[PDB]
Amino acid sequence: TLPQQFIKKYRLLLGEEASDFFSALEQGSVKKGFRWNPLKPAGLDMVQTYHSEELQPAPYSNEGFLGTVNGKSFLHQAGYEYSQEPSAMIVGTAAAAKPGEKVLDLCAAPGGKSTQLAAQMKGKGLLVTNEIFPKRAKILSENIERWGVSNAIVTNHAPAELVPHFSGFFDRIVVDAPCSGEGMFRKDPNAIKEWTEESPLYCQKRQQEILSSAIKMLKNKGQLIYSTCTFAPEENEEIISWLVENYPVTIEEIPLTQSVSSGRSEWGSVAGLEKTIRIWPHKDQGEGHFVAKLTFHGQNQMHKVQMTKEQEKLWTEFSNDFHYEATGRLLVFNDHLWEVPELAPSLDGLKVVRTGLHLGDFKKNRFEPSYALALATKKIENIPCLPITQKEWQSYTAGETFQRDGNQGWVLLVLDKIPVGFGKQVKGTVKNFFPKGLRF
Repeated sequence: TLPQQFIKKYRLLLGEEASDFFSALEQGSVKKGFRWNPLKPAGLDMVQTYHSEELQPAPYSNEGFLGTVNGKSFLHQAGYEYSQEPSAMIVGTAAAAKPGEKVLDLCAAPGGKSTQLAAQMKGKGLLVTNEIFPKRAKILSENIERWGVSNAIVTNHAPAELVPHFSGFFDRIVVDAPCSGEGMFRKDPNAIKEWTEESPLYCQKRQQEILSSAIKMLKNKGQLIYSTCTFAPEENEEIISWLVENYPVTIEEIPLTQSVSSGRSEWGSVAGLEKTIRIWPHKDQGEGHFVAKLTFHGQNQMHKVQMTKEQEKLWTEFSNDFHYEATGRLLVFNDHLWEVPELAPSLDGLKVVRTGLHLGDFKKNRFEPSYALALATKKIENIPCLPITQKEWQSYTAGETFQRDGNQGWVLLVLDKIPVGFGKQVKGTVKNFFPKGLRF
């Protein structure tokens, strides 16, 4: 059930190719995928074992598989899998963030791309992940934590609000722009309902506004990755032309093994458009995406909290017998202990949902380690562990205590090789610290 105006537009744009395109749109299958997590202990091995050693690789990411995720099992709970549609993975792959970079994901929910960036960065550098909707930012924040990311600041702002804080700051910025959503037709039937003939141009103007803020946050020779889940020239090639015409930016190659369709020079007004990437449902794998990588050559304008004495004592105790040592700065807000990357600027004046690695909470004469810390553990040989069975995993995620002889205190619960959270072994029974908001 395509919109008549859409059918006419793309009949003219595509010519005879249009038939295969509509036929893909109306009869084809929505592609499903997920990624394993190189940040995790034995990430891939654990997926091969408890998901499948048969599953087929996804076309557009080194860590992608075709298939669906059991949202209620342990590989998902512990962040060993992130479900993401196959063509969407192209964006994070194009971005190729590097360990140690300052990286911005400007329109970030649900967290598909931030999560591939973080995998790329291997806990080095600084990932700021911004979402404009407070509700979605919460979701984004919870996925970052699940995924075990320790170097992220999760932000809740409109692009422009960030500029004063991050002018000329980033090595790399990913803008997965709100767009007309013609690549979401198969997947979300509401997307068809909401589409009008004026959507592409309406979205084009918003894209320009978002990007005019983004470009200010780029370092000299910083890279901008722009993407969209729509087919419209108005939001793709015309946006890239506009960028090239109004800014000192160069269109760059996006190396890939998987062959793909390309941007069309006749849909833009500048050279190099063929270096941009198109994913067509009738032609390539996945739902539909546009991606472009550019280099910026300008030079942008660049213009309590300490732990209590007792909190110092408390944390040092824990960090000692648990054998974890902090790398970033230790700050407290609301008795929440955070470890913040050194790269973070001052966050005063920012709406920050997540400030680096949440280490734990201070309470009545005590420090309690966090779910986040459990799920960011990489080195299991080094800390007190209590191996559990899947049945015990069931009880644990239900919020129930289980029994284990001993009195070892704070322990990382580990399923095979998967850290699933903290328990506290007190007199033969493991007490439950699976976050209440997550129990089944």
